[PDB]
Amino acid sequence: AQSVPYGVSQIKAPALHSQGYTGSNVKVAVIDSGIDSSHPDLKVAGGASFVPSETNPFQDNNSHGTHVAGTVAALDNSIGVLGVAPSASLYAVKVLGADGSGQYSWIINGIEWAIANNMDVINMSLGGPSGSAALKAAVDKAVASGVVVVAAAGNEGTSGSSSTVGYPAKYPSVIAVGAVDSSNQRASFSSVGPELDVMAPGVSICSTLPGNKYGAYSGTSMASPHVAGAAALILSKHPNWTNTQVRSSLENTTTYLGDSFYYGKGLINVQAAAQ
Ligand SMILES: [Ca+2]
Ligand SMILES: [Ca+2]
Repeated sequence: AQSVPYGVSQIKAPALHSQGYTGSNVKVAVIDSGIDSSHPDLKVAGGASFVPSETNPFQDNNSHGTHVAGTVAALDNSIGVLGVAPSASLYAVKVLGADGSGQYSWIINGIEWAIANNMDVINMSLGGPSGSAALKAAVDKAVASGVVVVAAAGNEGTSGSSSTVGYPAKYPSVIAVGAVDSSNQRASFSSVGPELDVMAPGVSICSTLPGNKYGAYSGTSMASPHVAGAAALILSKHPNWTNTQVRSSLENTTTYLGDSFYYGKGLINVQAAAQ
């Protein structure tokens, strides 16, 4: 009794699953609060922890990382939910603690680890109001090394005529993801700005939670993994594509929904992006 979350269907992933493209052999690093590797609906391939006080990357004391990982790769079996790319090798890069916050050094150290270990895709469902020379350098170095870097735009809403997109999503190298609901309308919390690239489902998203549980969360943090998962599906069909060709295909085959200041290029359609 396996349920497919609306969001997985909304970006058209099941169409690729049926063709045999499920993200096999693609390494996706979920840079977050850790992932509960004991979840029956997840298979964590590796990981590392950069939080000084939480040395086990496979222990998610928050719940954020496990939910985010489940959107990316919850297994295709007869239990729980289904992920966007269920055959992806999932890596837990724990940079946030039990309180859901982390220090930039920890996050940057996590991005660095991801580059060194050849992650194909990096998902950052995190972000702050300020950036740094070191934060830009890390995400720029990952993209130069062929990694697809996806990040949550932020949950700051609108503000006059200002961009409310956070970092690292604000850097040109990072694909910034905003959130939409089931009806393709922008979630009122979703950050806006000319830095927004794509939109993905982000309201009441059902996924995995520590302790063999399932729960729904809302935020651009939930939108982001739909796009990191999409990137993995596309690489399983076209492993020769560079990170640049993966991003172009994603941005260029979206379903146009309003002005780009609010919706980026629109809703991703991985069926059209995978070719
Ligand atoms: Ca499942
Ligand atoms: Ca960006």
